[PDB]
Amino acid sequence: GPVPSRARVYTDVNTHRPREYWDYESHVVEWGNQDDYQLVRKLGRGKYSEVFEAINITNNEKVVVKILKPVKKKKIKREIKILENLRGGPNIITLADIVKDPVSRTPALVFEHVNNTTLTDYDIRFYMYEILKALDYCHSMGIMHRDVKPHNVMIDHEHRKLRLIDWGLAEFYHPGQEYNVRVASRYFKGPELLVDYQMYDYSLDMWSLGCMLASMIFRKEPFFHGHDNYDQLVRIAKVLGTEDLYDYIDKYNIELDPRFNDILGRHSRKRWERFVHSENQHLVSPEALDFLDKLLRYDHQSRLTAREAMEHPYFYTVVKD
Ligand SMILES: O=S(=O)(NCCCCNCc1ccc(-c2ccccc2)c(Cl)c1)c1cccc2cnccc12
Repeated sequence: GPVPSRARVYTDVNTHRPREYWDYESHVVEWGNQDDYQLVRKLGRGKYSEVFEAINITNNEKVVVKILKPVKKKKIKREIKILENLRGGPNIITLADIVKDPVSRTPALVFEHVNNTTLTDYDIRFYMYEILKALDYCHSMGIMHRDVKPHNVMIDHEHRKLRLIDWGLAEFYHPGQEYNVRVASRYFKGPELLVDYQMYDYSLDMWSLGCMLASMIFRKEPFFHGHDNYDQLVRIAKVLGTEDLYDYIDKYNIELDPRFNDILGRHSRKRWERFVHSENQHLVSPEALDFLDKLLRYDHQSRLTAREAMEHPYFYTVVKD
């Protein structure tokens, strides 16, 4: 069957931690009282959560309350544990409290308040660097986000702040573990997910990040538009080319679902110049394209790490200032 894989970095960080750190099923959640919060207004609905601005009436602080839709208790424990483990890290959303409604018994996460919110080449580089700080941090702490995408990035330009949010899909990396491929939004799914390669790692997040970068510098949202998980990889293959795809499939001895043999065909690797146009050219640089090229690889092992990405020339100006 498939050839195994291990993270190039942060491989064993969880093995070296106490079990309690990663064994979130055993975490006991103490719920506070929702009636210490009064909801003010709805901020937006998500797949498994609806978010409100609220007030803590004990001390009149503005906070954000994320009411969880029905999801298995294991997954609520997982998100809480991850948020607690990451709390205080660079650009990580800060979990303030965990509450349950006294009637409905529906659980809610309470966060620190941030505003949600014409982008300059510099701005994109800056905010991408800020995302990379959060990803390097969470990866270094043994956690994959698994859902990096614009909806999960809060940006307050006034204060030039960035928070990575919605850790509901995040999971701990353990070398050798086979994960669920049925995660992430379609447009941001890595090739590993699409070919059903389960022994994936932090590198998934780097693909998703590359997808984001492509969408912004090229003004094409989504960049890889798909009509079905199958067609999603077809769209990727039409850009990255089929030679490298089949090389990856061979290397890991991956078996490609029937619904893929007569749909991928044969495609050249397309040069990034083909996406550049007069109304995005101000966002596109040799540096940007070199960086993007080094994120968007089929082979998860060959993608830049977060820390490597931060050292790329695209970010030299940001690092300076
Ligand atoms: O409504 S909400 O549920 N979510 C909405 C957030 C929308 C963020 N997307 C905008 C965005 C961010 C970054 C980029 C970017 C920048 C530079 C380079 C590349 C991409 C762009 Cl172009 C766009 C929510 C709201 C408030 C607090 C919450 C607190 N906790 C949970 C949810 C929360």
